[PDB]
Amino acid sequence: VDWRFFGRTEPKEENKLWFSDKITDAYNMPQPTFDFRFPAGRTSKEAEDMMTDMCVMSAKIGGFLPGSLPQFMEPGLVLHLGGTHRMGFDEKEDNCCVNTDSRV
Amino acid sequence: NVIQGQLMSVSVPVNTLVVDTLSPTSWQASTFFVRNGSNPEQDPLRNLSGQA
Amino acid sequence: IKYDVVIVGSGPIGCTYARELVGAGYKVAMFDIGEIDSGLKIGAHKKNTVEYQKNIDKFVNVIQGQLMSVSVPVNTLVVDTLSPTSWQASTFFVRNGSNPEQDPLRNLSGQAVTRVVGGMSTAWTCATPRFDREQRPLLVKDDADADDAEWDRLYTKAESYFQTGTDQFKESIRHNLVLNKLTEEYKGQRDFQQIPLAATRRSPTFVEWSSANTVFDLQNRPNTDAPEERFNLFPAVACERVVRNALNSEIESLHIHDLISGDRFEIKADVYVLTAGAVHNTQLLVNSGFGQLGRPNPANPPELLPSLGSYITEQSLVFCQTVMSTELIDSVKSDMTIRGTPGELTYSVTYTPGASTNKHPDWWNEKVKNHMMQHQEDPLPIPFEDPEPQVTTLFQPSHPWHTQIHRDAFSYGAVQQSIDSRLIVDWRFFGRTEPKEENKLWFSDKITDAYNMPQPTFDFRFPAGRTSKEAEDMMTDMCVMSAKIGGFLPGSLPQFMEPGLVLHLGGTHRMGFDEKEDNCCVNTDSRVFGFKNLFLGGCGNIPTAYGANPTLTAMSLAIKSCEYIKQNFTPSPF
Amino acid sequence: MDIKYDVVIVGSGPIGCTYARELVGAGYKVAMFDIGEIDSGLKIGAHKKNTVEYQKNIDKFVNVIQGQLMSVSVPVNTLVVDTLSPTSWQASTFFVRNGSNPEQDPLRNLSGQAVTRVVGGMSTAWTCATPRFDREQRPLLVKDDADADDAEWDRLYTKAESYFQTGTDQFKESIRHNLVLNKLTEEYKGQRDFQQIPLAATRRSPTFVEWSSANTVFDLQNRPNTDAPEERFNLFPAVACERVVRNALNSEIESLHIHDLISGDRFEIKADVYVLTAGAVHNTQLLVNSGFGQLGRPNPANPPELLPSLGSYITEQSLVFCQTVMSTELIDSVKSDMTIRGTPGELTYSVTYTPGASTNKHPDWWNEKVKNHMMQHQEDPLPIPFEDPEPQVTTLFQPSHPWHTQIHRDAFSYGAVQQSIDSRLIVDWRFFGRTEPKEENKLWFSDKITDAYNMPQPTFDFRFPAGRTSKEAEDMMTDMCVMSAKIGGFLPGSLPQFMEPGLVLHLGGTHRMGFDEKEDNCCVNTDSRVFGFKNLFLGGCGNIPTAYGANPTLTAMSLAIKSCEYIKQNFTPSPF
Ligand SMILES: Cc1cc2c(cc1C)N(S(=O)(=O)O)[C@@H]1C(=O)NC(=O)N=C1N2C[C@H](O)[C@H](O)[C@H](O)COP(=O)(O)OP(=O)(O)OC[C@H]1O[C@@H](n2cnc3c(N)ncnc32)[C@H](O)[C@@H]1O
Ligand SMILES: Cc1cc2c(cc1C)N(S(=O)(=O)O)[C@@H]1C(=O)NC(=O)N=C1N2C[C@H](O)[C@H](O)[C@H](O)COP(=O)(O)OP(=O)(O)OC[C@H]1O[C@@H](n2cnc3c(N)ncnc32)[C@H](O)[C@@H]1O
Ligand SMILES: OC[C@H]1O[C@H](O)[C@H](O)[C@@H](O)[C@@H]1O
Ligand SMILES: O=S([O-])[O-]
Ligand SMILES: O=S([O-])[O-]
Ligand SMILES: O=S([O-])[O-]
Ligand SMILES: O=S([O-])[O-]
Repeated sequence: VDWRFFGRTEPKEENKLWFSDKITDAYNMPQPTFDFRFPAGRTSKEAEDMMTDMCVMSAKIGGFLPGSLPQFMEPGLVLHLGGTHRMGFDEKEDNCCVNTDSRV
Repeated sequence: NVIQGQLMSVSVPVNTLVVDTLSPTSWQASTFFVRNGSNPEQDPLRNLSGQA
Repeated sequence: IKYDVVIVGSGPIGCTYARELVGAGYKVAMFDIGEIDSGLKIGAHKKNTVEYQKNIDKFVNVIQGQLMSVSVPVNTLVVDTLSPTSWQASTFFVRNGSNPEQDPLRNLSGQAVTRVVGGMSTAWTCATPRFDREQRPLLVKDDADADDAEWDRLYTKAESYFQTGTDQFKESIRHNLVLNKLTEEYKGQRDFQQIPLAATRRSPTFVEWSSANTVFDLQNRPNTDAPEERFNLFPAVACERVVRNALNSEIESLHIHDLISGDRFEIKADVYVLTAGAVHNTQLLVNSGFGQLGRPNPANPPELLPSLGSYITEQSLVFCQTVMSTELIDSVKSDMTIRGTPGELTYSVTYTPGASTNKHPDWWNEKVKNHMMQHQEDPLPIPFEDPEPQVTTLFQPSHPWHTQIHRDAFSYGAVQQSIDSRLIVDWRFFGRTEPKEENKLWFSDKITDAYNMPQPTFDFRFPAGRTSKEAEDMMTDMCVMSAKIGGFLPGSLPQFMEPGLVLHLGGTHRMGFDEKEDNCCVNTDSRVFGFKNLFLGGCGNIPTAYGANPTLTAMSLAIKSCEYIKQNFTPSPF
Repeated sequence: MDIKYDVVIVGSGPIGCTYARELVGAGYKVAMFDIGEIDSGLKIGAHKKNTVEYQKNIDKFVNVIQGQLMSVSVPVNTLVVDTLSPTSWQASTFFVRNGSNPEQDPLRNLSGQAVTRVVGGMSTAWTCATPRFDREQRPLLVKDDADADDAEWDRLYTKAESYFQTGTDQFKESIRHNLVLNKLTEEYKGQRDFQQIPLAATRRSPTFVEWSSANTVFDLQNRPNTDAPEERFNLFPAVACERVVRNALNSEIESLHIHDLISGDRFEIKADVYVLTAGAVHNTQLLVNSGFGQLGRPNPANPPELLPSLGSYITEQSLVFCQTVMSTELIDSVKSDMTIRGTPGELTYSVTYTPGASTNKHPDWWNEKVKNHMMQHQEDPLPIPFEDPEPQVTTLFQPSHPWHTQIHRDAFSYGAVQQSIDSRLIVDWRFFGRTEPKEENKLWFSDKITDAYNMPQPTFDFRFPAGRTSKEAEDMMTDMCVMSAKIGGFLPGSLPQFMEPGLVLHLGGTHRMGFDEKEDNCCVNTDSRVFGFKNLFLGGCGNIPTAYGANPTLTAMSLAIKSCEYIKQNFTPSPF
């Protein structure tokens, strides 16, 4: 049995996806670059509590399979990236890009 | 394998692995220069390395 | 030719018999199959060199190089990328010293032995906890107070012999960080303390770890320091058999093989003491007509020591390492006023000495201040030479495992360079195993080992029921407790270790009050049932399910055994 | 500890022990210091593989070797660990950690270079191969007279061989040895010569070899003693030697500064003669910490005043390695003399041969071993006895193949260990290249970073020179692939590869010898005396100034013998 637990990450202004003005990708478009860390308080404390929960819960079923021991996966392997063009009611108050009709 | 073959990494930092068992006749780097489509803008320690 | 006492094995249990009995005026000989290997201090800890205390990671290799596997099943790995010209096997035949008796799925693959003077005490981690009642063999039946008093006396003496202490690591910032956080988190429900360690600190960067040598210096006697004592140690002597009289009431000789000359001799003593380890005591006994040689055959049960080699116990062992939390690292410098950016003109780190509101005492804040000011290139507040953590919460009925939360060298230990060593903490939890008649160490009647002795073979599974339920609860407990200090270090994720890599095998020649009722081989004086003059020492005596490290307990039994000898045999006039 | 001796020797390796052998024997009052400790049993400085347990378990000795090799210069680590838990303390930079050396360029290093600090030095662990160098690999000891040069080398090498107990027939009864030896002789008939590796060892039984070591050279026991009542020698382990004090004239050493590691105390030791035998790295370190050469990153805009060639022109050998699994043809050839009737395990099974038959391809002793193994071990499918000793074959360096070779089995730090393939089938191949000395290849010492003993941190600036050295290194790989194939294919997991630079541990030329300090770009003369100084001598592989592929220790020993002759003729032992 596979066990995959997925944490929630607080949105923080400093966590960014930006694009190079000099380096280009394979289609000749501005190269994506990340400036990302998991925020240090709730997100981090929940992430480790989440690991603990997986270890506790999975043990009710069976022990770990050697070679597939409990681990964090490489950041972003999960492919659930959000908030890069985020929604809210007000561009300024809600620090956002599109409204609730998804209109820019 | 099908999944792996269609996930292209978003941002790959410049590689600094040391390969010091090349034959003396092989062309050998003096620096960790930008190669193989890596992104010299990317801090390896503030990345989403698995993003694809 | 003739001795009062002959001791087989120079580990710490043999050296307990030597200490006691040489001291009491007996003419003693000790034989070890291995050779002198720790410098001028015979049988001392190999880790007590300056070089190894500066390079503790490297000592893992020393350990690996002296642990020889007990039973290796026939190898069935498929190599099908040989060149077509290379000689290529048609079957999985016996090779490279493998044991074809061994079922690879009912083994203790990690079990190994060390054949050097001082035995495994040349390499061990020096943890010497007492067993609580739940884990401890009874010495007195039906009087808990008298049993406690007997054990308290014996342990207190064993602790003197090993120079056990609980203070040698008190000035370690890492130690305190880890111990204090755990105590806070358990909110009274568990007790943490320093691992009791057989060691004496010599300086802030040097610890003299104990060993057999600390117990008994293994110097031949008489000598200038001991002009009236009599002791000879004979290394490179493979002890092969003890000869029984026809009554099975006495041992008449010890048969040995001198490995350097190749010759075989016998040795006469009044008293024979086997302290060759849990595996090799059993081997020597079986090779002597005790128990049963060969694959166990219940239809023809042995008439002598039928419990020999049955009810074997080995601990489950789980291991991980962690990387210290950001919270804990920031806590180290919590009393500091820090201004400016490291490396620049205006940077400063200060604290108020003696302030009652400081979290930490002055010696700590001074260390942290000076590290931070003197090493502005370094991003951590922990001094470079800070000693290792040495923390435990001892076995209790509500958490029936032993714990060590520490850094030290062991054969499966981990070595990496990417993460700063000051952040890394090892976690080892040891489970207790119920003794079960079906769990066996037996010896082949045809296959032999590298010393031409019957080949050891295990038939072992961890018992279902409580042992297994606890082992898995223990794993979870390690995952829960470690998380309070930091996440797992990649590459050292939580796992069970190969069965027997822990090297805590017990019960192979177990102790009890009554041979038949207690399914056992030695009585509480460690005397083999029926035999006037044959004693066994070591962890193989321990008949209980135990999770703590067993050597202190085995030494306590050996001291009691010595008291019986002193009471019952007279030393020869000197 | 007295404070005055006739001679002081830093280092108890085999080279230090050559000086002790010669000079204690000549009646000098000698003291020897080692930073490491007594570690091989009651035979002080002896080979650690000389236990009954290691000869029954040779593969375990690899771990012993690994545990006593401490890396010289470890660059700052830049591996990315991005699967830490979010709560774990996480680096923002690749900062200096775990004793790494921020002076070290990771791409111009000898990353495998390591040192051993134990009494006996590396001779407690080495593989005991002691070939002589031919003229092409060897420095000149006589100019302009090649036959005189050869005669002097033969004298010194013959003496060195006696000291080490070098021999070439301890493996002559091995079936695997002869199988391989003979096959290679045949395949290269009249193109290359194969022989047993000359090994510093004495066989004691069919299953036990007493490997030589420093202890063999000199037993390291304090003197006077019963066997040597008029000799004077004291060994002081756990003593870091830190500096030799130069007079202001730079013509004499005045004292040796030491640090007793057990007490913590520092002392000044006085001798008439000072001999540094601390290894190629540590000799150089001690001399630099004493004002020789130049401390800090090399700066040609102010060459040093004293010994400007110190730590330049360093050489380390290219090393290639693989293992093979013996060919079917070779295995069948072991039993070619046997007549076989029946099936193994049947009552009628019979393996016989005819002693002394003219048609036999092997001697009677070989056939008797094969027959007895086949008959006594009918479950075993190979004709090679279980206790058959290891192969120990070489074809020595020549101009048409300018590398040393070892076609053998033994324990080394990079050694391989698997359980799947029968060990009797396995042969190791190690080919060793010669490296041209070049001024730019350097071993220098930091003026800020310190090592674990508080001495200036060694740093390498090294690449294999780009022409002959490089072209030979790759031709050497090719040669290994070509030659090894005559024996069997490669063992998976031990494919042909270059080893990490300096793992080979044959570093030379760090304090190199020549006739003239300036013309020959060197540090010591042919008596191993430091130019300018009346009473300071260096011994070891750092003296060797040439490009050499063969194992260097026998050659370093021969130089030290010559050094001792000079000392004996110019300094008077104190009266006893
Ligand atoms: C290798 C190792 C072992 C330990 C540890 C770490 C490591 C890395 N750590 S922790 O990490 O596990 O936790 C321990 C620790 O902290 N605490 C502890 O109590 N035990 C530790 N062990 C286990 C103890 O070392 C072990 O319990 C005791 O040493 C056992 O003492 P003793 O009963 O004396 O056995 P021995 O194996 O040490 O010595 C036996 C000697 O007998 C010789 N011998 C064997 N057969 C012989 C024969 N036929 N003839 C003659 N001589 C013949 C052997 O050569 C040996 O010298
Ligand atoms: C580890 C190793 C080494 C070798 C081998 C295999 C293995 C597994 N093999 S093969 O596989 O390559 O082939 C060799 C072989 O077969 N043949 C050979 O010629 N050389 C081998 N080596 C190399 C030789 O061992 C080496 O050339 C000699 O030992 C050099 O002798 P010497 O020059 O005496 O150096 P040392 O390193 O042994 O001893 C130096 C002593 O100095 C001490 N020391 C250092 N600094 C000190 C200081 N500051 N103060 C006081 N003492 C201070 C050290 O403690 C040491 O004891
Ligand atoms: O056995 C007699 C005595 O021998 C010794 O001297 C031991 O040190 C001691 O504890 C013991 O009581
Ligand atoms: O003969 S007595 O030992 O039972
Ligand atoms: O020897 S006793 O157990 O009868
Ligand atoms: O005949 S040998 O292999 O025992
Ligand atoms: O001291 S002189 O002879 O180089």
